[PDB]
Amino acid sequence: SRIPLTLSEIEDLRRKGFNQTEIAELYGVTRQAVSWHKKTYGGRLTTRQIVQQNWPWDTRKPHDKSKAFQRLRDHGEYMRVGSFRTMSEDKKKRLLSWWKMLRDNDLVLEFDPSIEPYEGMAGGGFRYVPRDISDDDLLIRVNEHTQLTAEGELLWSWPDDIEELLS
DNA sequence: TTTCGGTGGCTGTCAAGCGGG
DNA sequence: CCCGCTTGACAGCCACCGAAA
Repeated sequence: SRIPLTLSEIEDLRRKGFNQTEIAELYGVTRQAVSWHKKTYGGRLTTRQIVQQNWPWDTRKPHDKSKAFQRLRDHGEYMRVGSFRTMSEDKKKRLLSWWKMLRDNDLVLEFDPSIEPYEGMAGGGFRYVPRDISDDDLLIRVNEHTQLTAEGELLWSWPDDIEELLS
């Protein structure tokens, strides 16, 4: 009825732009079966996954619903890719607006898992505070709940040419 | 009009367990 | 054993909808 599902075949179909769920449907297995093969035999990681390896917090649901979480993810993606070529127009507009707001009001983002959601932060967990010098070029506040790796310092700082993109 | 938060469904990963060599 | 799967639970991702400039 077919050829047993190997990592190479899934990777080939991914290169062709198919995702793991569609591949699972193609081979009559669960997406988890497709994921296991990728996880077990070292399948390439997308930019988002790479950014995830260097994510600064132990977040849960429903933190993923806050706009700060989504915008910071988009920012990490931009710094990793280095241009907007892999982002939709919406991600670009929203990210630039977020940067402009963040820069002009001199704030950095802080995370504390005990803060409960409130109006304008539907996922809870995040809050904006004014930058002090220890923050340098970072868009984030380092606190007891932030684990920042060597790779992370590059991801969570402003781009060097940030002034040119805004006007 | 365009902008921005909130929301939902879909996507993907991990841990533990099962069955066929 | 191990290898390939599935079940269940949780975290993250991205465009659409509507109300507020």
